[PDB]
Amino acid sequence: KVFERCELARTLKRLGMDGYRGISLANWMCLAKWESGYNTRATNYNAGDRSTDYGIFQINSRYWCNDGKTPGAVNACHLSCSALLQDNIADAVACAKRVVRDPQGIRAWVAWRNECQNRDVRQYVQGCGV
Repeated sequence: KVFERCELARTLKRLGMDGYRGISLANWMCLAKWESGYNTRATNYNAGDRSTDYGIFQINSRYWCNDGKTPGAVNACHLSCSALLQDNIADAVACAKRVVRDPQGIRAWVAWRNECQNRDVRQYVQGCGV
């Protein structure tokens, strides 16, 4: 499913993302916008290391979820990658929280660094009443 913008902002707030380890909800919204356009079924394959990015935050198959076909798969979220392609995003949020408990924090996503870092992310939550 493709979430509406305020619909996703409220769901991420309900699920405890706002201010998780100091990361505001607007940053999480900018990350999902540039990673998937708020789409839970987005999947991007990466020819180099033969890993795939899954779901609304585009979480990678080498380090975080297991799809069974990626070399060097670490599966730090202890999640099948299929769980990141569901319309319910509770498992995608738990895994995104595990990613930012490692030292890099949200800098783990290159799209955050190249597109959200030093951009005004308040635009992403305006009018959602969150």
